[PDB]
Amino acid sequence: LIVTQTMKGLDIQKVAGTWYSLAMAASDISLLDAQSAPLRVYVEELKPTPEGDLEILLQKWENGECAQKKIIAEKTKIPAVFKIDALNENKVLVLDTDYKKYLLFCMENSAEPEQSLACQCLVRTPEVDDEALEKFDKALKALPMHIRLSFNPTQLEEQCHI
Ligand SMILES: CCCCCCCCCCCCC(=O)O
Repeated sequence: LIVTQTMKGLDIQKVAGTWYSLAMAASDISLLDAQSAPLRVYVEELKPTPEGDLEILLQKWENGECAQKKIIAEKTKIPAVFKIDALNENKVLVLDTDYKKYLLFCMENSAEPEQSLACQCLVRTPEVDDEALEKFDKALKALPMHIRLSFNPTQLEEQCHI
């Protein structure tokens, strides 16, 4: 348990649709440094299921090309927290959203012990939302982040933010 900011009263159905990964930050440089870095992922679309699971469409750079991926984040007993099925358990936490402009989320490694953490500022449009980025930075000020990336509008409209 490293992230202790969650969205109270989250309605997961309302996060459906298009998003842009405006900014990303990680606990370890190596998680985001290279274009093929493991957590360098660009969100395309969130697709909540009727049962309240979260299907994620995203792009990731793999083997000299921008590849599409579909991920399922299963719900928990906590509305703001989901689990991605992988070799080691990976929790997704929604920190904060207004549904209509921005959503802040982190994903963390369950046990390391120190553990890895990547967070993103998502926005609905290919625009630099300074207010959303302020909420992102304020949310991260406590967290032990060592790399931060942000994208311009031109980049946001390209596959893998080229
Ligand atoms: C509420 C928004 C949640 C978005 C979560 C995105 C999770 C991405 C997980 C990375 C997996 C890496 C891979 O496909 O190789």
